[PDB]
Amino acid sequence: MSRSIAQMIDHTLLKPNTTEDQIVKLCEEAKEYSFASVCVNPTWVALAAQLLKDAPDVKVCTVIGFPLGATTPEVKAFETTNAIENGATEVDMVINIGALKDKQYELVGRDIQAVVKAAEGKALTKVIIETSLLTEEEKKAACELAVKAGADFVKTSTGFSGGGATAEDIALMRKVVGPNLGVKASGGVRDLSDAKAMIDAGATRIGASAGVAIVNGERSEGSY
Amino acid sequence: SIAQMIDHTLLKPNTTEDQIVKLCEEAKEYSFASVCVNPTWVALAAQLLKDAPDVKVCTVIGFPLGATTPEVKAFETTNAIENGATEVDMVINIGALKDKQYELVGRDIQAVVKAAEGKALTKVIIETSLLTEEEKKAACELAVKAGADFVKTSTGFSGGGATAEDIALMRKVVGPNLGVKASGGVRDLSDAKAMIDAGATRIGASAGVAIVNGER
Repeated sequence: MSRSIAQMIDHTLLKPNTTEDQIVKLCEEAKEYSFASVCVNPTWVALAAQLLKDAPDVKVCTVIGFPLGATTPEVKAFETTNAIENGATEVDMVINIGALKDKQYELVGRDIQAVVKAAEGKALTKVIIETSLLTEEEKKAACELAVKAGADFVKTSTGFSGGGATAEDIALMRKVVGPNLGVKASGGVRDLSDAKAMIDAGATRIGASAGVAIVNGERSEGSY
Repeated sequence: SIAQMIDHTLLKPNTTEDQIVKLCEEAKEYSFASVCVNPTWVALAAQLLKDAPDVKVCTVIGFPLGATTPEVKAFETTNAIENGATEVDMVINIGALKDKQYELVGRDIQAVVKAAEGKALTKVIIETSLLTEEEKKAACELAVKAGADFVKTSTGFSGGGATAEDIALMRKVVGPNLGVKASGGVRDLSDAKAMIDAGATRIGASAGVAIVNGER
């Protein structure tokens, strides 16, 4: 068909005070609209994997070393396999931003490789570079270390910093990784218009919380 | 006198190595109780403070959302202690507490406490800004039941920070058995003293220097 934008959306709910009923609603909405995945904190991975056990096209995405990215690589790897043991098949980790700003590139790559190795053959890895804290050169350097580390994806924002995704950065990241890794726009994507703008700039996945209203804008653009 | 109760804290995502150095040298100069740093900086802070045993290396566990498994909270606690930490500040599973899932909240705290057993003090951040008045009391009660050494107001990343009413409520629950740490929103000396009068034993702040120079 004319591919629904729903298949590119990671239904996301990461608030610190999220309760079980809200995760239940989030997984049911994803089963309904056939979102690309749900994105929940690691404590809800087991519940989401059970709720979506008969929905293979809807992955269970969790976040690693989130949202500050300022823990050790060994912790990020342990959380990754722990999440995978609990039923997660996609992981969005946060780079060590301070190590990147200090140009300690070997540790930034070592940090990403720890998650990649822990996920090898079991989960898709997304690397959150947190564009709002990086200069232009650090945005490209982080994407390059993601490519060398073997990640599957680069991701703009955690949604817990000073900004979200912009079309200029999505173009910027798509230029670095090319066709080899996916590019995900996240943080601030509120409407169908924003999501389409990121897709046009090169995004292959959208992290959002208003995914129900975004897809409802897809069925409502052709309404009579 | 006030400096021995302040955890000189810097937990920003883009904190660089030179700012951890500045943080430790201020901690030695003013003899703060500890430096609170993200786990990536524990090994460096411990080496910069080896010749200053009176100041401890404090880090944050399952920070700041507290929405990860107890298994990794324990791994991160054991990992931090291996890197030279002697105090850990963990965040409760807020969603589990709101869901009245008190056995998971308790077990999540005991995971950190058992990892730190005999090696590090455990502070339990309850995040007062997202809790009802009863959930604050319940969280402090589970902290005492799990063997925590402290109860802490906020992560500094949610709704609000420490209030004198919240400190007095938490001090009333833990009594003298556990410390009570005021963190978030304390900028001057006046706020610091206002929390201590309410029953605070430790203060978590960014501007520990600005607080100490108010008395000096």
